[PDB]
Amino acid sequence: VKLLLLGAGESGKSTIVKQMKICHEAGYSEEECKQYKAVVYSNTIQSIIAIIRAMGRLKIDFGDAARADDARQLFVLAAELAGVIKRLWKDSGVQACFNRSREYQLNDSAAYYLNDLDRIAQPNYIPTQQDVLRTRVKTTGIVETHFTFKDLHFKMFDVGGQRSERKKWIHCFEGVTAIIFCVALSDYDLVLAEDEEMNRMHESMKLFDSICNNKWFTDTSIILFLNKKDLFEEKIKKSPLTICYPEYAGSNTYEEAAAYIQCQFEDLNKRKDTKEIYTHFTCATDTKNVCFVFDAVTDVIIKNN
Ligand SMILES: Nc1nc2c(ncn2[C@@H]2O[C@H](COP(=O)(O)OP(=O)(O)O)[C@@H](O)[C@H]2O)c(=O)[nH]1
Ligand code: ALF
Ligand SMILES: [Mg+2]
Repeated sequence: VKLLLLGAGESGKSTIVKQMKICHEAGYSEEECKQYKAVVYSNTIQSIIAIIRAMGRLKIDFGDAARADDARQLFVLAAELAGVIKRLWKDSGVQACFNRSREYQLNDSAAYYLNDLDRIAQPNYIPTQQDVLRTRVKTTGIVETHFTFKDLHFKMFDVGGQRSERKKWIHCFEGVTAIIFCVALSDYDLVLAEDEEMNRMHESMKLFDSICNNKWFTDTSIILFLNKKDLFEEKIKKSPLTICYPEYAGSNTYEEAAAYIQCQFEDLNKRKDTKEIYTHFTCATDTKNVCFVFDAVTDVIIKNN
């Protein structure tokens, strides 16, 4: 079996791969985690530094004037760093800005790491499976991973999903059993990182429409993962799906919006009466899910194949 993990930038592709090693292989060894210790430490800082650079751009102020020394020592250091980062994370000014995160770029896992700060900052800190799932590394190029399942030799190819990487795709097309197209549900109200005047989700719909109907997959199963449902569930509550879809006349319910974004995506499907779209909703950082949905994923291919 040959699967292709296609999607836009930060849609969750790489986080779905990590989940394959956890459901089908023994989930990350204590040293295999320690290897991501530096990346965690790195995501955390970049996360906090992003907020502080954001406040000054949006002209937001702190809550206490003691954030000068903290945010200043934070840039100089670039172990008191922990406390320094801690104090910052609390401050009303910081938090107030963290909400308007949509207006700029912030690591999805930012809240995660900074909330588990004390644990993460302990000398003998050995990152957990989840900590490794949460990490952020821009994928550049093509990463291959082979593994077995219900007897099939799976060869999963995970590529970078960005305007600059989307060209390296054509060579991993011919032999391809099925592909998983990951969509970040929470991208409805954000804009591209390569173009500021491009709704992150419309970009995904352009890509999906392109892949979904590309002739090289007339017989390749198309799986749609509407990833980041957990972040989507927290964002419609304070943001209108109208920002992405002006025609959207339904309610601001995680359930209705989600059943619009879905329909939106599947309607782009040509080869319509001769091809089905297997849509799911996922939370890539939740092993329970990724395997429950993947369990169905393998099953559908077993039917179709
Ligand atoms: N909260 C949450 N974060 C996610 C989810 N899927 C991925 N992420 C995080 O989003 C970031 C980007 O995902 P990644 O898989 O590296 O991107 P891709 O490889 O470009 O598709 C990583 O830091 C992930 O931990 C999800 O369903 N929920
Ligand atoms: F943004 Al990517 F893999 F598509 F890190
Ligand atoms: Mg990647």
